[PDB]
Amino acid sequence: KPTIAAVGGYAMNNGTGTTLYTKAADTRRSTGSTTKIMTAKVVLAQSNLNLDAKVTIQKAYSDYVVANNASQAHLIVGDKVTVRQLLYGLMLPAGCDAAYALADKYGSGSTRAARVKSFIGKMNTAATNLGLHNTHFDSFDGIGNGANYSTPRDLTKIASSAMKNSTFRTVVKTKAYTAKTVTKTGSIRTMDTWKNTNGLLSSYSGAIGVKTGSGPEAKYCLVFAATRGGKTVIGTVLASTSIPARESDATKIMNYGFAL
Repeated sequence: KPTIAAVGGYAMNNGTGTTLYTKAADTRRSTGSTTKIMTAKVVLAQSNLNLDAKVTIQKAYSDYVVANNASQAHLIVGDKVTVRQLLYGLMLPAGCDAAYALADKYGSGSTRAARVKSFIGKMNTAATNLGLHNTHFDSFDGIGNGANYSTPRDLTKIASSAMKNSTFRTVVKTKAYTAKTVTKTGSIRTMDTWKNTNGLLSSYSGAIGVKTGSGPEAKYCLVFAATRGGKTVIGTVLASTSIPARESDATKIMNYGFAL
């Protein structure tokens, strides 16, 4: 068994559900941005899901990332961005503005505030449907909250569930994506290229997911997945000490998991 800096860790064979590694796997901790995995999952499971549907970037999304010093996809106010593009903006450059956009889009309600509340409700309903007992969401992006938490095991189960969707799989294994959006005047804008924050995609052979996360309370987190020898290991590390540390943690856990 490898030693990891993360205070929370879990990994399983995604195909069989068999546990490969544990470290306070059922201890509740802050998720940081890894909560976005649930946002993606809820969006992709919407009955009225239309990946080509366009969303107008609201001033609110921009003001939000600023007010919360949140990571962003740099979506431009006024631009018309598709749900697909938003999913890439959400999962690759850790776009909290993209997360807000998706929550506003798929939440039910007559105001942004109402739809955001509704969307977070759908996230919690999703957790409940998965049979989770140690996860609660109070945000669509993991932005600060004692009421926003999960566990290495719960997050891994959420990720596994999300990975059942081919679109989610395609998005999370994408290293780079350049969104061509539609401006206020109708022209096509080539946004600056988005790079997946998940360094494993290039450093770990066979890596296929899933999503990074960070926060003042959550520290450095990472939900990871990889396939080697026809075996897929999926797991989560919570509260590692740094970005390099969380990547080594994940690399060690997967290596261990494939050697078991």
